[PDB]
Amino acid sequence: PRLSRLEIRNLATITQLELELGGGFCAFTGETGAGKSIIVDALGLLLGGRANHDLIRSGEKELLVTGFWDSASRRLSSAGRGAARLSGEVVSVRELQEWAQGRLTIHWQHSAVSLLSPANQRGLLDRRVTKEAQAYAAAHAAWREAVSRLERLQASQRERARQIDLLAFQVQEISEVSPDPGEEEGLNTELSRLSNLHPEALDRVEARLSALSKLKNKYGPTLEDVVEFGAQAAEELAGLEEDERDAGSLQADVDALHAELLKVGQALDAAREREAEPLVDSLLAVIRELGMPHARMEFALSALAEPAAYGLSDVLLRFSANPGEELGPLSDVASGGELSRVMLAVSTVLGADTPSVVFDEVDAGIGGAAAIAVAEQLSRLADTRQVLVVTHLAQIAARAHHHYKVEKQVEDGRTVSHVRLLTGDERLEEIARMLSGNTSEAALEHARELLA
Repeated sequence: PRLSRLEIRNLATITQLELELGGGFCAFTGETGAGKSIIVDALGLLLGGRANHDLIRSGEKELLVTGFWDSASRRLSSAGRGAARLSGEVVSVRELQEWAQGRLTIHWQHSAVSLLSPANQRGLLDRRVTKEAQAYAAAHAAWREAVSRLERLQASQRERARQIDLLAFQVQEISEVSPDPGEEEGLNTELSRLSNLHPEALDRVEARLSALSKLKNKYGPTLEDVVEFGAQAAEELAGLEEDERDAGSLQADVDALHAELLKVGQALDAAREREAEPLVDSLLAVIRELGMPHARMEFALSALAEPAAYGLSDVLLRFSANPGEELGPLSDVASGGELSRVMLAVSTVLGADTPSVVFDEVDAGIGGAAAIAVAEQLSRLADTRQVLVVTHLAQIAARAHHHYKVEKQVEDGRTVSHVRLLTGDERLEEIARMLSGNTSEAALEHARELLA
């Protein structure tokens, strides 16, 4: 679960590069821009994201970046197609992203899809109150069950409604008349009597007979078949009614579960509000030291409508570098260098999620004791997992167990970059050079005292 080898072809100032790199703390010095191109832009390409053609070699047709830990690759073509690869063949970019975000971490705006988005932001806090979080997850799942069951009631609703109105209509039509078999046969006789004789009951008799005739034509034919059909209608209607009522009860129950999920969400919110104070104070104590003092930081929860996926409360993080910033979004507002450092602190104090992480543009706006604190932190983390960084500062470049130098060799008839490992005395020489100028007994001495 770590990086091992890196092959880059026709990228910017690079005319094919094969680097067998170990782990631990790897520092890149010399040509800092070239290093940024190697570690941020290229590794950036493997993690996915936008793919600007400017990254492509000056006078070349297409570039390629292969990494070996499983061997992922990314090829960009000025033609317009290019291709992404995982371990074997042509795979999807979305899948490249999903896979590599599990292996690589580049810190910067691209850090958003690492430690910075809503799910991992919430996770930092949610792994301090697992009980409440699982309680929410459970309530939400059961509620989703309820909603699933609850929807077939619409399918039933649309048709069963009209059908039921029909049934009831028929049943009432029959009920009002209240037909009875073996009635017309005598009715006809009585009619024979009344008409043959030849006034009050006559029209009542005729009316009843005609009624039996209509109701006979309706759901008949048989006088019995009518009442039969009425019974069938009664039954069906009863059943459908059972369905509906049942659905209703289930619905009320669902609302109850809703109330429950609400309560749980509230409890979780309280848990957060409780675990907020001790959390932030543990970071500032280490962040205000790595330069940037008087920094303010807090967590703010939003009252979002509904239950949602994680919770009815959104987890937001507010931060301010200066006493006049007024706080605000961690990234996407008041960002730059401080973010990478914050990422570092958070990392060491909490832990590393990916095999190899990289911090970009961190060693800026700072210097001195602070710089040494950041470097030392890079060490602390170096033990756990592999860390990459392009530095120009001396203590930082020295503290890195491994040290890669980025120089520039000219290959006819072009000028190219060229990186190499530092054997020992060479390393000391170059790092001393970094501190102060060139080679000097004082520089060598101080360097040896620092690297110790």
